[PDB]
Amino acid sequence: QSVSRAAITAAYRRPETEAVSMLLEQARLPQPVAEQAHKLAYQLADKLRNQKNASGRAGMVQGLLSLSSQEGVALMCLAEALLRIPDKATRDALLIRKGVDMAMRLMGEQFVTGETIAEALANARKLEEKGFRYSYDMLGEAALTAADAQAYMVSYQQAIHAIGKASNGRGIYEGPGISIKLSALHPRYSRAQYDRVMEELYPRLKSLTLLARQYDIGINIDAEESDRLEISLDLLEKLCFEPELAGWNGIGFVIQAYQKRCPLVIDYLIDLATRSRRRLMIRLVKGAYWDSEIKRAQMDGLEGYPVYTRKVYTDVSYLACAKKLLAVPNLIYPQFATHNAHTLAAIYQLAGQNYYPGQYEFQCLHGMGEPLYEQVTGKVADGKLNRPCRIYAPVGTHETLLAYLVRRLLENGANTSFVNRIADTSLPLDELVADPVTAVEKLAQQEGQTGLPHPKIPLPRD
Ligand SMILES: Cc1cc2nc3c(=O)[nH]c(=O)nc-3n(C[C@H](O)[C@H](O)[C@H](O)COP(=O)(O)OP(=O)(O)OC[C@H]3O[C@@H](n4cnc5c(N)ncnc54)[C@H](O)[C@@H]3O)c2cc1C
Repeated sequence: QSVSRAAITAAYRRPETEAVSMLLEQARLPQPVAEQAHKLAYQLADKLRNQKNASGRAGMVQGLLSLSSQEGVALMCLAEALLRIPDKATRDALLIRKGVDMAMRLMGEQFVTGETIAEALANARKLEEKGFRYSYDMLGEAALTAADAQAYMVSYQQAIHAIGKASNGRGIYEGPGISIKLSALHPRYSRAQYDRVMEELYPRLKSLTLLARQYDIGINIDAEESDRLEISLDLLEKLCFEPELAGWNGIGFVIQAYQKRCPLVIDYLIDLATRSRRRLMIRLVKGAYWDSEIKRAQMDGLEGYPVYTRKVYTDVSYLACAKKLLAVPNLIYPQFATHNAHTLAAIYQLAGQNYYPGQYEFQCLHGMGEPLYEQVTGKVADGKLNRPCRIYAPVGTHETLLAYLVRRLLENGANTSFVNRIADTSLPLDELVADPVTAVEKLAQQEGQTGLPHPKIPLPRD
């Protein structure tokens, strides 16, 4: 393997104390930057939470209470009835499968942009008028048969034609793009071998990428489970050297900060952009498959996890990786995917003075990020930050929704998730937007060393 490929492999399941200790001084915000990130994060999270005055209203409720909850309700029901007395004088003087299917569809609706690419493309004008951008995700993954993969191929091809016509020359930055999953383009990808992936999957990836280039829209390769990282790099490496793609910078690639390999993957990507003479569109995410990654490692009984076991470590990893990406704007267009107010504010500060549109963009999932990003994308005059956000827009029917929805349920329902915590009016804003580096050092001082694994998540062999 090349030097940078070797380093990736060696870091696969690096001990957490060692990986976190390494990332820490790379992720640490210089003092004035930390202060500004904190102030901005606090302000974003304050507006997000208290837009319709949720905390003030909760603090009138508690302030009334000397009664019980359900009691105070009884009173309000009465006070409401009294306020419906028109005249104040009078007032004063006085099966299992189908249950799961329905619940999925009902909870999943909010995360879906449209049933078909045409409906999706139509629902996007409203936010596009405001400076938002889109990346369309034709739902459907883990193709089991040759036929399934073929259908996904056809669906992607048709989406590119529709998106590309809608883009009408706006280009890879200002115009919409598409996101694809490699698992959709090859039967039984989860266990597919190198030779068959190259022989069958690659011609599909190349074909779609060339079509995306013809319309000049971005084409992003989503990141999936950790044991597919390697083959996805081999596929990316070959793609970047196609003569037909020379001089074109619309190839996009996701990297997952929850993996120990992430910074090493960045070193590889930097070298690849250099050798293949292009700017790569790189989406930095934390990661969508954490629960399954943990479970898989525990069943396979290997020496360690390929992901961090404490959420704060992933946050620290994201910040370190963000700095690495921002240091090479000639080689990488970073796309910072997050719904976390601190993370956003930190990136905003880390990106430095003198923003220009092609420096970087934020990204968010449809149904999750719009309220936060409504403070971000737009004009300074309107009280926004004037930073563009690209909305990830799932497209498809109920038959294609299950796996995506489950990942959204895990993301939204986890007590460690920012989106879950901000919805807790009890949890103070300062804790919500607490600096992850400082949080890691707190743990270290309490525990006896830096980057210990989650106490409840022993090594697979233990
Ligand atoms: C536009 C967009 C595209 C994305 N594309 C992909 C993709 O192609 N592939 C992919 O894997 N993910 C992808 N993601 C990420 C995933 O879908 C989540 O949205 C993202 O991880 C949430 O991060 P955060 O900064 O919003 O939230 P936060 O609440 O800040 O962070 C939550 C994340 O922390 C991580 N985490 C949770 N618990 C632990 C723990 N105990 N130990 C270590 N880490 C933990 C998980 O990654 C979790 O998602 C994408 C996200 C966005 C917004």
